[PDB]
Amino acid sequence: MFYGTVSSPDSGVYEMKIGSIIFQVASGDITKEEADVIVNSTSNSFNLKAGVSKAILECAGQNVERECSQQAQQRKNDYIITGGGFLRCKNIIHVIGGNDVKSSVSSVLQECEKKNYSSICLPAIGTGNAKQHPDKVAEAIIDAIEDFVQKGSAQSVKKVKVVIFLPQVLDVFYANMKKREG
Ligand SMILES: Cc1sc2ncnc(N(C)C)c2c1C
Ligand SMILES: [Cl-]
Ligand SMILES: [Cl-]
Repeated sequence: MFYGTVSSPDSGVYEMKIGSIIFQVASGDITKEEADVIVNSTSNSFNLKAGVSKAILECAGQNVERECSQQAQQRKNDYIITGGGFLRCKNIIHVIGGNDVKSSVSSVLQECEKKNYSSICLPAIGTGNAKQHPDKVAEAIIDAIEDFVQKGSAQSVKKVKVVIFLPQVLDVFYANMKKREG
């Protein structure tokens, strides 16, 4: 009902339509990306600095680290929205890597509609310190996007890109896209 065809528009980039949204995957350094929102995969204290979270907090800077700890002490948060710091984005959304990945992605999509944002870039959420299985993570990320499109919620969001640190995890995402294609 929603899926287009898997192709490669650029070297190392694989894409398919899901309703109105262009879904893309690539391996690389997520801190080099430009998007309205970049997603960080962190701990329930919002102060993990290991793997992708290390790279994101180091590049974003100390003011973003300060924003995270200030919000963490104010209430119990499922996720936190900060400025982008010295990353090339308007906001960072910091999600908990051990949480249900479909729920986390659904929340990111809804927050991006609230701000009239068009582009999102995320890592393979939960595959680092949380040690969630790569094919379960791939299935959950793509399922969240399908549900968002099925409900007619996609209006401003046009592009969702997963930039993945390990090439072996990229290969798992590509196989999941091929399973779904029209
Ligand atoms: C050995 C690993 S796994 C991993 N996952 C995410 N980010 C990383 N960076 C860039 C620090 C790493 C490194 C260097
Ligand atoms: Cl993680
Ligand atoms: Cl990753």
